[PDB]
Amino acid sequence: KDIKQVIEIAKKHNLFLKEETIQFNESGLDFQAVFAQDNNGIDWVLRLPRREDVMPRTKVEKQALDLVNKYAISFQAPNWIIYTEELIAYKKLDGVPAGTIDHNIGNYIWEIDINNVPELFHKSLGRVLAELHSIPSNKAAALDLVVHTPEEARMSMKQRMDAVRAKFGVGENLWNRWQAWLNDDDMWPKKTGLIHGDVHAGHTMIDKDANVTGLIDWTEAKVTDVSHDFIFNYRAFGEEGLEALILAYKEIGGYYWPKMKEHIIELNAAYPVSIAEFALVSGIEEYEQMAKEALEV
Ligand SMILES: CO[C@@H]1[C@@H](O[C@@H]2O[C@H](C)[C@@H](O[C@H]3C[C@@](C)(O)[C@@H](OC(=O)CC(C)C)[C@H](C)O3)[C@H](N(C)C)[C@H]2OP(=O)(O)O)[C@@H](CCO)C[C@@H](C)[C@@H](O)C/C=C/CC[C@@H](C)OC(=O)C[C@H]1OC(C)=O
Ligand SMILES: Nc1nc2c(ncn2[C@@H]2O[C@H](COP(=O)(O)OP(=O)(O)O)[C@@H](O)[C@H]2O)c(=O)[nH]1
Ligand SMILES: [Ca+2]
Ligand SMILES: [Mg+2]
Repeated sequence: KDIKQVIEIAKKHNLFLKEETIQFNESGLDFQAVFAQDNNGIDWVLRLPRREDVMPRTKVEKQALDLVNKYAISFQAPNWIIYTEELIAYKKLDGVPAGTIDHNIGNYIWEIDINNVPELFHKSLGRVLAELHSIPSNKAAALDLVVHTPEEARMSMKQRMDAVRAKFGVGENLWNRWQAWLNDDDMWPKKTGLIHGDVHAGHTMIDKDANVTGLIDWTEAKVTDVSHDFIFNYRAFGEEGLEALILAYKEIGGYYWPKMKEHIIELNAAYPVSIAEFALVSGIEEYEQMAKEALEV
Protein backbone atom coordinates (compact mmCIF):
# COMPACT_ATOMS: atom_id res chain seq x y z
CA LYS A 1 0.00 0.00 0.00
CA ASP A 2 2.56 2.52 1.21
CA ILE A 3 5.12 0.86 -1.07
CA LYS A 4 2.74 1.19 -4.03
CA GLN A 5 2.31 4.89 -3.24
CA VAL A 6 6.08 5.45 -3.23
CA ILE A 7 6.48 3.78 -6.61
CA GLU A 8 3.71 5.89 -8.14
CA ILE A 9 4.92 9.21 -6.73
CA ALA A 10 8.47 8.41 -7.90
CA LYS A 11 7.20 7.41 -11.38
CA LYS A 12 5.44 10.79 -11.66
CA HIS A 13 8.84 12.46 -11.12
CA ASN A 14 10.64 10.19 -13.63
CA LEU A 15 12.30 8.18 -10.88
CA PHE A 16 12.22 4.40 -11.34
CA LEU A 17 13.04 2.25 -8.34
CA LYS A 18 13.85 -1.32 -7.40
CA GLU A 19 10.72 -2.09 -5.41
CA GLU A 20 12.52 -4.70 -3.30
CA THR A 21 14.87 -2.01 -1.90
CA ILE A 22 12.22 0.44 -0.65
CA GLN A 23 12.63 1.04 3.10
CA PHE A 24 10.65 3.46 5.25
CA ASN A 25 12.21 5.47 8.02
CA GLU A 26 10.28 6.12 11.23
CA SER A 27 8.06 9.06 12.14
CA GLY A 28 7.24 12.23 10.24
CA LEU A 29 5.59 15.43 11.46
CA ASP A 30 6.78 17.26 8.32
CA PHE A 31 8.12 14.58 5.88
CA GLN A 32 8.38 10.80 5.70
CA ALA A 33 11.90 9.70 4.66
CA VAL A 34 12.16 6.69 2.36
CA PHE A 35 15.28 4.94 1.07
CA ALA A 36 15.45 3.08 -2.23
CA GLN A 37 17.72 2.18 -5.14
CA ASP A 38 17.05 3.20 -8.69
CA ASN A 39 17.34 0.65 -11.48
CA ASN A 40 21.05 1.35 -11.97
CA GLY A 41 21.64 0.53 -8.30
CA ILE A 42 22.12 4.13 -7.10
CA ASP A 43 20.87 4.81 -3.58
CA TRP A 44 18.28 7.61 -3.22
CA VAL A 45 16.62 9.35 -0.30
CA LEU A 46 12.98 10.43 -0.84
CA ARG A 47 11.07 12.85 1.36
CA LEU A 48 7.27 12.47 1.21
CA PRO A 49 5.49 15.62 2.45
CA ARG A 50 2.93 15.44 5.24
CA ARG A 51 2.12 19.17 5.43
CA GLU A 52 0.97 21.88 3.03
CA ASP A 53 3.08 24.68 1.54
CA VAL A 54 6.09 22.52 0.87
CA MET A 55 7.84 24.98 -1.46
CA PRO A 56 7.57 28.09 0.74
CA ARG A 57 8.58 26.10 3.80
CA THR A 58 11.70 24.70 2.07
CA LYS A 59 12.76 27.81 0.12
CA VAL A 60 15.37 29.00 2.60
CA GLU A 61 16.78 25.49 3.18
CA LYS A 62 17.16 24.96 -0.56
CA GLN A 63 19.04 28.28 -0.78
CA ALA A 64 21.49 26.97 1.81
CA LEU A 65 21.86 23.64 -0.01
CA ASP A 66 22.46 25.53 -3.23
CA LEU A 67 25.29 27.49 -1.59
CA VAL A 68 26.91 24.35 -0.25
CA ASN A 69 26.61 22.48 -3.53
CA LYS A 70 28.06 25.46 -5.41
CA TYR A 71 31.04 26.22 -3.13
CA ALA A 72 32.00 23.22 -0.98
CA ILE A 73 34.52 20.63 -2.03
CA SER A 74 35.49 18.71 1.08
CA PHE A 75 32.01 17.62 2.05
CA GLN A 76 28.70 16.65 0.47
CA ALA A 77 25.21 17.92 1.16
CA PRO A 78 21.85 16.80 -0.22
CA ASN A 79 21.32 17.88 -3.84
CA TRP A 80 17.58 17.82 -4.45
CA ILE A 81 17.45 16.62 -8.07
CA ILE A 82 13.71 16.23 -7.57
CA TYR A 83 12.08 19.15 -5.82
CA THR A 84 8.33 19.58 -6.07
CA GLU A 85 5.32 20.03 -3.83
CA GLU A 86 4.79 16.26 -4.02
CA LEU A 87 8.34 14.87 -3.65
CA ILE A 88 11.83 15.88 -2.63
CA ALA A 89 14.54 13.37 -3.56
CA TYR A 90 18.32 13.27 -3.61
CA LYS A 91 21.05 10.72 -4.16
CA LYS A 92 22.16 9.29 -0.81
CA LEU A 93 25.46 10.75 0.43
CA ASP A 94 28.61 8.69 0.82
CA GLY A 95 29.43 7.10 4.17
CA VAL A 96 27.34 6.52 7.29
CA PRO A 97 26.12 8.76 10.10
CA ALA A 98 28.61 8.84 13.01
CA GLY A 99 25.69 7.80 15.20
CA THR A 100 21.97 7.28 14.66
CA ILE A 101 19.31 7.93 17.30
CA ASP A 102 17.40 4.80 18.32
CA HIS A 103 14.22 5.89 20.12
CA ASN A 104 13.66 2.54 21.89
CA ILE A 105 16.65 3.29 24.14
CA GLY A 106 16.68 7.07 24.07
CA ASN A 107 20.23 7.49 22.68
CA TYR A 108 22.58 6.91 19.73
CA ILE A 109 23.71 3.71 18.17
CA TRP A 110 27.28 4.87 17.65
CA GLU A 111 29.68 4.02 14.82
CA ILE A 112 32.60 5.47 16.81
CA ASP A 113 33.81 4.92 20.39
CA ILE A 114 32.81 8.06 22.29
CA ASN A 115 35.46 7.13 24.92
CA ASN A 116 38.16 7.00 22.22
CA VAL A 117 37.20 9.21 19.29
CA PRO A 118 39.54 8.84 16.31
CA GLU A 119 41.65 12.02 15.98
CA LEU A 120 40.69 12.20 12.30
CA PHE A 121 37.07 12.78 13.27
CA HIS A 122 37.81 16.10 15.00
CA LYS A 123 40.42 17.08 12.40
CA SER A 124 38.11 16.46 9.44
CA LEU A 125 35.11 18.06 11.14
CA GLY A 126 37.26 21.13 11.74
CA ARG A 127 38.16 21.19 8.02
CA VAL A 128 34.53 20.84 7.00
CA LEU A 129 33.25 23.52 9.37
CA ALA A 130 36.01 25.95 8.41
CA GLU A 131 35.05 25.44 4.75
CA LEU A 132 31.34 25.81 5.41
CA HIS A 133 31.68 28.90 7.60
CA SER A 134 33.72 30.71 4.94
CA ILE A 135 31.23 30.17 2.08
CA PRO A 136 30.55 33.59 0.51
CA SER A 137 26.80 33.75 0.94
CA ASN A 138 26.92 37.44 -0.13
CA LYS A 139 27.59 36.42 -3.75
CA ALA A 140 24.05 35.04 -4.18
CA ALA A 141 21.58 37.36 -5.83
CA ALA A 142 18.77 36.44 -3.43
CA LEU A 143 19.18 35.29 0.13
CA ASP A 144 16.28 34.82 2.51
CA LEU A 145 18.27 33.09 5.19
CA VAL A 146 18.47 34.77 8.52
CA VAL A 147 21.69 36.85 8.34
CA HIS A 148 23.35 38.32 11.44
CA THR A 149 26.34 40.60 11.75
CA PRO A 150 28.39 39.90 14.89
CA GLU A 151 26.44 42.59 16.77
CA GLU A 152 23.11 41.25 15.55
CA ALA A 153 23.99 37.70 16.68
CA ARG A 154 24.57 38.99 20.23
CA MET A 155 21.35 41.04 20.17
CA SER A 156 19.44 38.03 18.83
CA MET A 157 20.53 35.89 21.77
CA LYS A 158 19.64 38.69 24.21
CA GLN A 159 16.15 39.06 22.71
CA ARG A 160 15.52 35.31 22.56
CA MET A 161 16.48 34.99 26.24
CA ASP A 162 14.07 37.76 27.26
CA ALA A 163 11.24 36.12 25.30
CA VAL A 164 11.80 32.73 26.96
CA ARG A 165 11.96 34.38 30.38
CA ALA A 166 8.67 36.17 29.74
CA LYS A 167 6.95 32.88 28.85
CA PHE A 168 8.51 30.22 31.12
CA GLY A 169 10.57 32.15 33.61
CA VAL A 170 14.23 31.31 34.12
CA GLY A 171 16.01 30.25 37.29
CA GLU A 172 17.85 33.10 38.99
CA ASN A 173 21.38 31.71 38.89
CA LEU A 174 20.96 30.55 35.31
CA TRP A 175 19.63 33.94 34.23
CA ASN A 176 22.57 35.68 35.92
CA ARG A 177 25.01 33.39 34.10
CA TRP A 178 23.38 34.21 30.79
CA GLN A 179 23.47 37.95 31.45
CA ALA A 180 27.15 37.86 32.46
CA TRP A 181 27.92 36.14 29.12
CA LEU A 182 25.84 38.63 27.12
CA ASN A 183 27.60 41.50 28.84
CA ASP A 184 31.19 40.34 28.30
CA ASP A 185 32.35 42.09 25.10
CA ASP A 186 35.54 40.04 24.90
CA MET A 187 33.64 36.74 24.72
CA TRP A 188 31.78 37.57 21.54
CA PRO A 189 33.01 36.77 18.01
CA LYS A 190 33.79 39.56 15.52
CA LYS A 191 32.81 37.45 12.49
CA THR A 192 29.75 35.36 11.58
CA GLY A 193 29.26 32.80 8.79
CA LEU A 194 27.00 30.32 7.07
CA ILE A 195 26.26 27.57 9.63
CA HIS A 196 24.58 24.19 9.43
CA GLY A 197 22.76 24.86 12.73
CA ASP A 198 22.04 21.27 13.77
CA VAL A 199 25.38 19.47 13.69
CA HIS A 200 25.23 16.25 15.64
CA ALA A 201 26.26 12.65 15.09
CA GLY A 202 23.00 11.72 13.33
CA HIS A 203 23.63 14.35 10.64
CA THR A 204 27.40 13.87 10.25
CA MET A 205 28.47 11.43 7.55
CA ILE A 206 31.79 9.62 8.01
CA ASP A 207 33.91 7.20 5.96
CA LYS A 208 35.58 4.08 7.33
CA ASP A 209 38.45 6.12 8.79
CA ALA A 210 35.97 8.41 10.62
CA ASN A 211 36.78 11.25 8.21
CA VAL A 212 33.73 13.51 7.85
CA THR A 213 32.58 13.51 4.22
CA GLY A 214 29.09 15.03 4.37
CA LEU A 215 26.27 16.65 6.35
CA ILE A 216 22.52 16.13 6.06
CA ASP A 217 19.42 18.02 7.32
CA TRP A 218 20.07 21.67 6.64
CA THR A 219 16.75 23.06 7.95
CA GLU A 220 18.49 25.19 10.59
CA ALA A 221 21.03 26.81 8.24
CA LYS A 222 21.53 30.56 8.64
CA VAL A 223 24.34 33.13 8.72
CA THR A 224 25.19 33.77 12.36
CA ASP A 225 27.59 32.92 15.21
CA VAL A 226 29.60 29.90 14.05
CA SER A 227 29.76 28.66 17.64
CA HIS A 228 26.52 26.68 17.30
CA ASP A 229 28.25 24.13 15.06
CA PHE A 230 30.70 23.25 17.89
CA ILE A 231 28.12 22.54 20.58
CA PHE A 232 27.47 18.87 19.98
CA ASN A 233 31.20 18.09 19.97
CA TYR A 234 31.36 19.52 23.49
CA ARG A 235 28.15 17.83 24.65
CA ALA A 236 29.18 14.38 23.35
CA PHE A 237 32.96 14.42 23.70
CA GLY A 238 33.50 16.88 26.54
CA GLU A 239 36.05 19.67 26.77
CA GLU A 240 38.68 17.46 25.12
CA GLY A 241 36.56 16.98 22.02
CA LEU A 242 35.68 20.68 21.94
CA GLU A 243 39.38 21.63 22.17
CA ALA A 244 40.35 19.16 19.44
CA LEU A 245 37.72 20.60 17.10
CA ILE A 246 38.70 24.20 17.86
CA LEU A 247 42.38 23.35 17.25
CA ALA A 248 41.73 21.80 13.86
CA TYR A 249 39.41 24.65 12.85
CA LYS A 250 41.93 27.31 13.91
CA GLU A 251 44.89 25.64 12.23
CA ILE A 252 43.15 25.32 8.84
CA GLY A 253 42.20 29.01 8.89
CA GLY A 254 38.75 29.15 10.48
CA TYR A 255 37.91 32.29 12.42
CA TYR A 256 39.37 32.03 15.92
CA TRP A 257 39.37 34.38 18.89
CA PRO A 258 40.99 33.99 22.31
CA LYS A 259 37.77 33.32 24.24
CA MET A 260 36.25 30.98 21.62
CA LYS A 261 36.22 27.92 23.87
CA GLU A 262 34.72 29.85 26.80
CA HIS A 263 32.09 31.41 24.56
CA ILE A 264 31.03 28.03 23.19
CA ILE A 265 30.74 26.70 26.76
CA GLU A 266 28.45 29.66 27.64
CA LEU A 267 26.39 29.06 24.50
CA ASN A 268 25.98 25.46 25.63
CA ALA A 269 24.69 26.79 28.98
CA ALA A 270 22.12 28.76 26.92
CA TYR A 271 20.79 25.63 25.27
CA PRO A 272 17.62 25.89 27.41
CA VAL A 273 16.57 28.84 25.22
CA SER A 274 16.48 26.51 22.20
CA ILE A 275 14.60 23.67 23.85
CA ALA A 276 12.08 26.18 25.26
CA GLU A 277 11.48 27.66 21.79
CA PHE A 278 11.01 24.19 20.31
CA ALA A 279 8.58 23.23 23.07
CA LEU A 280 6.54 26.36 22.24
CA VAL A 281 6.41 25.98 18.47
CA SER A 282 5.95 22.20 18.40
CA GLY A 283 3.38 21.77 21.18
CA ILE A 284 4.90 18.39 22.09
CA GLU A 285 4.38 17.67 25.84
CA GLU A 286 7.65 15.82 26.35
CA TYR A 287 9.64 18.85 25.20
CA GLU A 288 7.58 21.15 27.43
CA GLN A 289 8.73 19.32 30.56
CA MET A 290 12.31 19.07 29.27
CA ALA A 291 12.23 22.85 28.78
CA LYS A 292 11.03 23.59 32.29
CA GLU A 293 13.77 21.45 33.82
CA ALA A 294 16.44 22.94 31.56
CA LEU A 295 15.37 26.49 32.48
CA GLU A 296 15.73 25.60 36.21
CA VAL A 297 12.32 26.94 37.26
C1 LIG B 1 19.66 14.57 18.32
O1 LIG B 1 19.47 15.25 19.52
C2 LIG B 1 19.21 14.47 20.66
C3 LIG B 1 17.79 14.79 21.16
O2 LIG B 1 16.80 14.77 20.12
C4 LIG B 1 16.40 16.07 19.55
O3 LIG B 1 15.71 16.79 20.53
C5 LIG B 1 15.53 18.18 19.98
C6 LIG B 1 15.10 19.01 21.08
C7 LIG B 1 14.72 18.13 18.68
O4 LIG B 1 14.80 19.51 18.04
C8 LIG B 1 16.11 20.02 17.81
C9 LIG B 1 16.24 20.92 16.59
C10 LIG B 1 15.39 22.07 16.71
C11 LIG B 1 15.43 22.97 15.51
O5 LIG B 1 14.08 21.67 16.78
C12 LIG B 1 15.76 22.79 17.93
O6 LIG B 1 14.84 23.93 18.15
C13 LIG B 1 15.20 25.30 18.20
O7 LIG B 1 16.57 25.64 18.22
C14 LIG B 1 14.15 26.39 18.18
C15 LIG B 1 13.15 26.34 17.02
C16 LIG B 1 11.86 27.09 17.32
C17 LIG B 1 13.85 26.73 15.69
C18 LIG B 1 15.72 21.93 19.15
C19 LIG B 1 16.22 22.57 20.42
O8 LIG B 1 16.50 20.74 18.94
C20 LIG B 1 15.07 17.07 17.76
N1 LIG B 1 13.91 16.74 16.90
C21 LIG B 1 12.59 16.48 17.50
C22 LIG B 1 13.85 17.59 15.74
C23 LIG B 1 15.47 15.78 18.40
O9 LIG B 1 16.20 14.95 17.61
P1 LIG B 1 15.54 13.65 16.90
O10 LIG B 1 14.29 14.18 16.19
O11 LIG B 1 16.50 13.09 15.89
O12 LIG B 1 15.19 12.58 17.93
C24 LIG B 1 17.31 13.82 22.32
C25 LIG B 1 15.99 14.33 22.93
C26 LIG B 1 15.84 15.79 23.29
O13 LIG B 1 16.96 16.48 23.78
C27 LIG B 1 17.14 12.37 21.86
C28 LIG B 1 16.54 11.45 22.96
C29 LIG B 1 16.30 10.07 22.39
C30 LIG B 1 17.38 11.39 24.27
O14 LIG B 1 16.88 10.43 25.17
C31 LIG B 1 18.85 11.09 24.03
C32 LIG B 1 19.95 11.97 24.58
C33 LIG B 1 21.29 11.63 24.31
C34 LIG B 1 22.43 12.29 25.04
C35 LIG B 1 23.78 12.23 24.61
C36 LIG B 1 24.17 13.39 23.69
C37 LIG B 1 25.60 13.23 23.23
O15 LIG B 1 23.26 13.47 22.58
C38 LIG B 1 22.87 14.70 22.02
O16 LIG B 1 23.25 15.78 22.44
C39 LIG B 1 21.70 14.58 21.02
C40 LIG B 1 20.32 14.81 21.65
O17 LIG B 1 20.21 16.11 22.11
C41 LIG B 1 20.33 16.45 23.47
C42 LIG B 1 20.32 17.88 23.89
O18 LIG B 1 20.48 15.48 24.39
N1 LIG C 1 23.16 7.32 5.49
C1 LIG C 1 22.31 8.32 5.17
N2 LIG C 1 21.26 8.47 5.91
C2 LIG C 1 20.41 9.48 5.59
C3 LIG C 1 20.65 10.37 4.45
N3 LIG C 1 19.64 11.25 4.39
C4 LIG C 1 18.83 10.96 5.43
N4 LIG C 1 19.32 9.90 6.13
C5 LIG C 1 18.74 9.25 7.33
O1 LIG C 1 17.39 9.66 7.41
C6 LIG C 1 17.14 10.33 8.65
C7 LIG C 1 16.14 11.47 8.48
O2 LIG C 1 16.62 12.42 7.52
P1 LIG C 1 16.69 13.96 7.91
O3 LIG C 1 17.10 14.68 6.66
O4 LIG C 1 17.53 14.20 9.13
O5 LIG C 1 15.17 14.29 8.19
P2 LIG C 1 14.28 14.54 9.51
O6 LIG C 1 13.47 13.27 9.82
O7 LIG C 1 13.34 15.61 9.07
O8 LIG C 1 15.15 15.00 10.65
C8 LIG C 1 18.51 10.82 9.09
O9 LIG C 1 18.58 11.03 10.51
C9 LIG C 1 19.42 9.72 8.61
O10 LIG C 1 19.38 8.62 9.55
C10 LIG C 1 21.83 10.10 3.67
O11 LIG C 1 22.19 10.75 2.68
N5 LIG C 1 22.60 9.08 4.10
CA1 LIG D 1 15.60 19.25 10.46
MG1 LIG E 1 17.26 15.17 11.04
